[PDB]
Amino acid sequence: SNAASGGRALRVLVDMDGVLADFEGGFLRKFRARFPDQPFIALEDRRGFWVSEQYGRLRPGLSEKAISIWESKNFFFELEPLPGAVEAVKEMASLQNTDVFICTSPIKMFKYCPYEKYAWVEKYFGPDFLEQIVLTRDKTVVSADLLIDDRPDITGAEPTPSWEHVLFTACHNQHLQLQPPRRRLHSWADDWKAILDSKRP
Amino acid sequence: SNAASGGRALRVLVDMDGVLADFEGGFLRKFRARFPDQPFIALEDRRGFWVSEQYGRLRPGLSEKAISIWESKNFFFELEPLPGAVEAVKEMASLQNTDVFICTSPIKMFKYCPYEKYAWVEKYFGPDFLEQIVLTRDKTVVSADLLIDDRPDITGAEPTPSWEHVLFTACHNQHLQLQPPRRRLHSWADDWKAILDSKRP
Ligand SMILES: Cc1cn([C@H]2C[C@H]3O[C@](c4ccc(I)cc4)(P(=O)(O)O)OC[C@H]3O2)c(=O)[nH]c1=O
Ligand SMILES: Cc1cn([C@H]2C[C@H]3O[C@](c4ccc(I)cc4)(P(=O)(O)O)OC[C@H]3O2)c(=O)[nH]c1=O
Ligand SMILES: [Mg+2]
Ligand SMILES: [Mg+2]
Repeated sequence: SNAASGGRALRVLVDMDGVLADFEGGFLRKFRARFPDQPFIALEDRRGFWVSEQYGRLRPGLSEKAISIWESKNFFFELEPLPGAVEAVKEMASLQNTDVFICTSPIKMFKYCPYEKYAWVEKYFGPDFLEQIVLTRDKTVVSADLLIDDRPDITGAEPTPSWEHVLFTACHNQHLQLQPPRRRLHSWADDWKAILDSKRP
Repeated sequence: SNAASGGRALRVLVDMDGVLADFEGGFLRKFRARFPDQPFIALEDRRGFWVSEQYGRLRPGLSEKAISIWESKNFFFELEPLPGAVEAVKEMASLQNTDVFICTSPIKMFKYCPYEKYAWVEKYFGPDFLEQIVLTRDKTVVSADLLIDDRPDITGAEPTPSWEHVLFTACHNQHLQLQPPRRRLHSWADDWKAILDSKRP
């Protein structure tokens, strides 16, 4: 909830794909369904952030097939929420002196993706939560105290972002050793409130 | 253009509606076309930021008719660029040590608007410029040196935004007296480079 007028609430940016919405599991399900005769990558075997790069190493042409999954209508809209994500963000947004924004990057093909990201937020958090969405390719220009995001290295135009990046565990980053003092949130079952409280005055 | 790796480019947020895209003129044209039997507000007579509030004072029910214009498919997409806007932003983006983002707020009804804002940017600035778009209801959480925006009072979750707000003149704000030392850009013919240079070290 917002701080009193003029006051300064803790500000938390919560990523969408891989944090709120199960991009990797959705991707694999639809890839298997659409391309049953191709090899796939089990979630346990995912390595590197970019799904299509691993698929391309698997077999010539599989990268383009992978891309066609997320370019398709209803791919973003039909992603399942991660366990605990909706409940946690609803709780988080209800906390005193706490402003939560959902901060997400749309893909390059923009016909469906931005629209469906709005629709997905509406479906799970309600119409009033649409006020909290920020779409950007560059999260470094968004100022906050915390950014909870599955992408290990987040860089952009601002060489010194204001947020602390808390790495949200995902199949593709779960084996990564991080530079101290970088922190992880394992899942939404993990103690996200402690992380927030550690940033409060 | 981006600063050298690690370096810090001047960062300019450029608003879309009323700065790049002629929302007010588009609105009036389509309102007149759709509702030829209703009274309208000449651009010279626009007062207050919110178009629908003035229309509602004009006649009971006109507010809802006004809203239906911008909720319609192709309203955002078919807006004409303001004179000089495309040329200026292209020049601006080519300047050394200068990062330009188009920062826009989508309307509440999200079926068309975000999509069409991406499409409009693609149409006028090209596909690579899509990397520069930030969609947000709250521009105070976007960090930059400058925000060129027609809306007179821009507030939100960050009580002390990092940008200087330069008011871009529009039919609805052209008579407003501003608090010193607040600055205006009259139009894209006006000397926007001087404004930028005044923020450079
Ligand atoms: C968010 C995300 C996206 N992707 C896919 C989606 C598509 O997203 C992108 C992408 C998405 C956002 C950014 I910033 C940069 C690149 P595309 O360039 O827009 O198509 O990168 C190539 C593709 O990789 C992934 O494989 N894993 C992810 O976690
Ligand atoms: C950008 C802009 C929007 N509007 C119209 C558009 C629609 O935009 C909104 C609007 C848009 C952005 C914000 I932040 C807050 C409100 P809507 O609540 O999304 O429908 O406000 C009511 C309407 O007013 C205007 O009348 N003038 C403007 O310059
Ligand atoms: Mg992510
Ligand atoms: Mg505007």
